[PDB]
Amino acid sequence: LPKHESVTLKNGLQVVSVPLKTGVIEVDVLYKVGSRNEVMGKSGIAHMLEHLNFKSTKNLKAGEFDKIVKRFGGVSNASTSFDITRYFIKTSEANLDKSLELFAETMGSLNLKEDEFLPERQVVAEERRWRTDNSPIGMLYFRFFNTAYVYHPYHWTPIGFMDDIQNWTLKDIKKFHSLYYQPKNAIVLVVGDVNSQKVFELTKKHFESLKNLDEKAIPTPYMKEPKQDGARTAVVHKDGVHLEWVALGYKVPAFKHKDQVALDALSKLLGEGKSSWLQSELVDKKRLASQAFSHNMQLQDESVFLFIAGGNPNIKAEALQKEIVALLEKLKKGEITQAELDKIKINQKADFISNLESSSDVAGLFADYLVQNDLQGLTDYQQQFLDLKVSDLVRVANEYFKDTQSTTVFLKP
Amino acid sequence: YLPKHESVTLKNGLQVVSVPLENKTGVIEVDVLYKVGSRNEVMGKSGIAHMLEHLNFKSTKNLKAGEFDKIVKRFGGVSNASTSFDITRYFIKTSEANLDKSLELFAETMGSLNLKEDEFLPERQVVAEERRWRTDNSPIGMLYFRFFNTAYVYHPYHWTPIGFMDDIQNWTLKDIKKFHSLYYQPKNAIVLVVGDVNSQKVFELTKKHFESLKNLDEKAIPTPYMKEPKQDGARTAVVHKDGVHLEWVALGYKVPAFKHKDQVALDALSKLLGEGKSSWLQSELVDKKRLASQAFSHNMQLQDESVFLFIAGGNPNIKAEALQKEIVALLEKLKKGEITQAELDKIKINQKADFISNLESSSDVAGLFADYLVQNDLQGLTDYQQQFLDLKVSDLVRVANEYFKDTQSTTVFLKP
Ligand SMILES: [Zn+2]
Ligand SMILES: [Zn+2]
Ligand SMILES: [Zn+2]
Ligand SMILES: [Zn+2]
Repeated sequence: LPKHESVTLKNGLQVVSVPLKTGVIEVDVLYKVGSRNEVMGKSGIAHMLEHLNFKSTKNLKAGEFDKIVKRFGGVSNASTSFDITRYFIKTSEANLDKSLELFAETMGSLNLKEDEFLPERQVVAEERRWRTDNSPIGMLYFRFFNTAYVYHPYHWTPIGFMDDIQNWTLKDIKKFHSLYYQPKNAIVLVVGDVNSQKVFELTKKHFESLKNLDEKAIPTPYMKEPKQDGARTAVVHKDGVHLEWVALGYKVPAFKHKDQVALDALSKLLGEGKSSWLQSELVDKKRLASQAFSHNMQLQDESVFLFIAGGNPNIKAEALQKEIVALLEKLKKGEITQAELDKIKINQKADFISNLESSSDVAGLFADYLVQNDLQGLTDYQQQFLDLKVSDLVRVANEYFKDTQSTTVFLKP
Repeated sequence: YLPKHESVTLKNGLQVVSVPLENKTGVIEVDVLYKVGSRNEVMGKSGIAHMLEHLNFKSTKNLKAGEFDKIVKRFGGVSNASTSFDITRYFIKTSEANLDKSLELFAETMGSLNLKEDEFLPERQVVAEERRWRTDNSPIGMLYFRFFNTAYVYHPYHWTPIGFMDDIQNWTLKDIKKFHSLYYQPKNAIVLVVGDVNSQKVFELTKKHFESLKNLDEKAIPTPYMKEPKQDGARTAVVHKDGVHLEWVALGYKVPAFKHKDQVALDALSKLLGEGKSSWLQSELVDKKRLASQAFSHNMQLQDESVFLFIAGGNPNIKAEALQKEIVALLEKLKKGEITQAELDKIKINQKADFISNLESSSDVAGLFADYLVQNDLQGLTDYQQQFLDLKVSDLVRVANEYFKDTQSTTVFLKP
């Protein structure tokens, strides 16, 4: 709904301004880089650069970035996913200059020293060690994508394999950074109470001078997942866990597909909200699961509709899967009430306008669509969403929720 | 009883192994082993080790493309090649009179092979055909490939040496030149000569053609570091293919690396379970119940963490799950320790006969040495026969219960 103005610099750095209205803004730097741009053996680098991006540059010390942003009362965070690496500072419009100055300092001026690479690697090694190896939901998450994808880089989670992390080199990281953190592969997004013309010329002051690597184009990943040809399963026995978990995922179209809208709605009906089907049946009523939810991941390439449930003590994961399937079979039968379709539709209207208030929520929307160049899909989202009928939620259900596209993972003691 | 040998390492790190056979006349085999396979590849650039097999018979400094074969055939020789997970292997079958020319031809392709773009481009289309025909559109081939995709997740054994189609499709000449010049160094190669020929003649002739060949640099060949995590439970995958009509099954159990002590028992287990016309899979699945048209086992002795593999293709109107239910029932029967003394004895008497039959053929002896040389495990090879004949039933049952657990099982169904 909100209007936007975009301009492209001579180096390829796309600048996008979204005027919003109380001085509060968020300045984003997006990199069209994810773990999907990695290769098995040298994975996890996409996430490693997130840690390294806040290290010493030419004019900044090893922690000077996080200290300068703290000085004008701003907040800074960063995240790397499958398809995008995103940095952002949320502050007032008064600090729009220094924020752009800071981000430019880390783009075309960032140097990765050895005495910074070594200490940070063993840190990420611990992040792998304690958030995937010795973590219930984390291990299930990683092992699922190991099973659901065989060839495409979605074979692994942005954290990457442990041995990969252990065998990184400074050269490997510099090559990955220099190639993928080029101005041509980046986007500057500013959202909040700021002037679009003011943002453009001020972005030019810090980014027009920065240059790219060569003239060649960014290497495009070619590892396309072959169509899934039947159910894949994997059971994971791991000491350290006590409860029994299960992940059920169905193969789902790429980002720009028309059916992604109905899927998003299916997620909010099945396992998203205090009144979802999973929460009501498995958690509330039958009390089989302590936690149960769904998430229609909107990955750039061939994505996946994900179910995750961690049952109560002494409850097998085969019972969880059997009951989730039971719900899905009731779904494919067309058992959706008008009230359910209505409640999800009115809750979407509510959640939408609530996000238009905060600049941080708005920038999150565009960021996911800017990197895909599907802004037209963003603007037409609500109109296509509210015009959804039960027929649409059932067509999509019977379309992608087949066992032949299913990937099931059991987590047992 | 195993043939004595003499080894010599050249100044460039090339190993030369001569295995004379007096009880043979004229016939020899000239082997060139490269310590390279699909295990030295990376996903995105897989199947390259196999591509090099095709390109190895193209033009060199002195030879035109295919002139290698023409020359070999001219002196009535036979030259085959094969790439596996761990080892790339070339050999010429001929007489000792052609030992010199054979060594010349192999030196001609080792440190003198030029990889022209006009040779790489058409040959890739060929190996692209080899992929679609014998994997993308082949029952046993697709099953073989999809199995290793499931059984292994991280280690390069995730794929068979044919590689992924898109990998093949996205190769570059630079990629292949990098791979070849790195992995086909003399320091990474072994020249093996078996048959009726003098060792000192083998050495001086190999020194003649290979001693002057240079390496790429001084730093050692990169060792793969992607070790497969211990399998933490059963893994399954169903493959629906249009071309198929009968249902197939692949049941594999994780197994120790090449140089392990239990490998001999594993070999013995395969001899008992699914090899020969007297195996359990034959006279129970194929014969007594007529459930499968084909059924066999293979203890793959891969360099890194290996796999014991059961493969069965059912008769019409027989589901793949029915095949799995039966082979498991055999394994449970096996794990109960139900092996007759008569059964164990038949395995040992057949192993004797095959061994003495192999000592008569230079081709057989070469094949034995080739696998153990690339692993530097000749001691294991010599000690094999005695270890095999000292196997008790208990050894077979211990090894069975040790590795044939569902938590290390990988199962792939081929439908419809
Ligand atoms: Zn992190
Ligand atoms: Zn989304
Ligand atoms: Zn071939
Ligand atoms: Zn063997």
